Amino acid sequence: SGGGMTYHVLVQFDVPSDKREAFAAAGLFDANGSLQNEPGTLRFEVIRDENNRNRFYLDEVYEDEAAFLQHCRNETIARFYELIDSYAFGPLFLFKGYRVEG
Amino acid sequence: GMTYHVLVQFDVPSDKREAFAAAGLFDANGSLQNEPGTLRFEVIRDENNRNRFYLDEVYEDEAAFLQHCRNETIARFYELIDSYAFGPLFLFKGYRVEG
Amino acid sequence: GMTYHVLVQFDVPSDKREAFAAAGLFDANGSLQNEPGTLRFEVIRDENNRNRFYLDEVYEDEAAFLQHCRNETIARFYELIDSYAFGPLFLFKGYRVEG
Amino acid sequence: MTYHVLVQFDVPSDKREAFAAAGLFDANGSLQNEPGTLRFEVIRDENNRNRFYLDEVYEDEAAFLQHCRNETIARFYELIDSYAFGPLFLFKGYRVEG
Amino acid sequence: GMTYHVLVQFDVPSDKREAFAAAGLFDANGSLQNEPGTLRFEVIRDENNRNRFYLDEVYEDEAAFLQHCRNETIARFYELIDSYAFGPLFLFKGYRVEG
Amino acid sequence: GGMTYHVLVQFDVPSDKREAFAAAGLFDANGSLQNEPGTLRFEVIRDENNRNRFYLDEVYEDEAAFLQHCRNETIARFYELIDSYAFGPLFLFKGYRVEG
Repeated sequence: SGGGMTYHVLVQFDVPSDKREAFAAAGLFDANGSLQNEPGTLRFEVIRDENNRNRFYLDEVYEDEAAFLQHCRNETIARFYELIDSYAFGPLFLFKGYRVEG
Repeated sequence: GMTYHVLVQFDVPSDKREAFAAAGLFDANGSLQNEPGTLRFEVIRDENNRNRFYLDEVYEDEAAFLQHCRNETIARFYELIDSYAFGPLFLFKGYRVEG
Repeated sequence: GMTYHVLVQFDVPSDKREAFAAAGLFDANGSLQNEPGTLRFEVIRDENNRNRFYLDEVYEDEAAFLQHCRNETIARFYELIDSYAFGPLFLFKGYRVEG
Repeated sequence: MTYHVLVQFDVPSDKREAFAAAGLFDANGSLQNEPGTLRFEVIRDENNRNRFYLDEVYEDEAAFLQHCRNETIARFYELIDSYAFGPLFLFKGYRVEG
Repeated sequence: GMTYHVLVQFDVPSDKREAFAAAGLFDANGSLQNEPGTLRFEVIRDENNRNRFYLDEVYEDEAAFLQHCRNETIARFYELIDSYAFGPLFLFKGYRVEG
Repeated sequence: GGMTYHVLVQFDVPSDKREAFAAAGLFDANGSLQNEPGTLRFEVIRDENNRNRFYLDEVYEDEAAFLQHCRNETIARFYELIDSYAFGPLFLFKGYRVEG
């Protein structure tokens, strides 16, 4: 109710087989640090592919595009990329878009 | 919890943008009203591609998605869009990581 | 046996599903009958997307695929579908691993 | 009208031979022991040396699900679990009869 | 690194192949003549898919790309193609590796 | 010949091989441009955000010039350099430039 046209960002990552737990922790660090400290970050979910064990998705929702750009500039995402720099493939942006309200 | 996430992609002709958005919202609202296992259903338009839409669906488990698949709302949704829409293309199906 | 496998993807309008199926079957049967290097040719429809079709082609070697590409059967195939079909999108080309 | 499943895998450069053997194990074990499994081919990309494809044919969709809960595919995933990227399903579908 | 490269993909109906080429050419020429930060803009047709086009664009930096996105040429390009073209789909954005 | 042949290629590399691939891609670019008359342009591009992903933007006189490139020694050495780590090539497209 009353959410407006929120900004949806879907990200895809692949990681080596021995980094599945490491990336899950890094993704949750990103989700929790972002949701705790960035008001414009409304939702941040880490999703594991049902069959592809090395593939992960981030389903992120922001108040608007400006809030996503602010997130991209903040400390949490910088630390996230420090954590995964040694192994992770990505980010591949599956899409960015606006919610159709109704 | 460890919910089941399904992301779908649809492409429509340029004169069917309003028609598909209404159909997708019908799908979202009808599913949330009639299906206890359907927890979240959002229609998303690509930020630049005006002919591409996404469905972001969340279910209790996979069984609830399969129930959605055999229910009345999705069948009516496809009767509405079959003549013009291109899809579904499943971008992924997956489970949420708890934490 | 290190045969050459080519996988191709096509998208068609909703009212052209039967016409593309017929054109794809012509391509398969014409190529298998008239091209000694063409060993297998199947038309596959997507289980969920009623507008998406795949061609699964097997050749003696890569040279036999390039010959197919220069032959008359595929030319007639593209003549049939040119006004409506979207493609080809090659999903892969590769060699069978023997064993 | 047979049921066709196309799967895609990526593997590290030093695991190409390991995956090919695992895919062939999957193919031969499935064809020998699963009456619903009709065809199973392992394909290497012509240029992408780390990318492989599985081209599988079943008598129907139920036979594919039966394959999916049998022993051979479980041993296949045991062989590749420590390195393989995938499965990515390129498509599942039915052959057009004719 | 150096220059900022943007690769875009469009799909059009079979009867709009000439229209889109003219539109992409209008976009390319209008942007190169008029935008100093727009260094290269190429329209490319797929070698086999007659309905798929690619735009290969190079800018001085990302700001020059965002400026291009705000100019009148791209706005007119999208007015020309809005009724039929499918896109844009961004294949990638990146920086040239120097050397 | 009024239509050049454009080939777009995509690679992924392990995180510790980014500099190695950049050097390998530049060897390929400079070796091809210096020794292949049919090779008109060859650029190595890194993804703006995907740090393990690279692209090759290649332009040839015609399709025959691309196939000749594929048979020459520069690309063979390129694949020797990257054999032990690189994922790819994935061809994003091959196509012809529109004139006007």
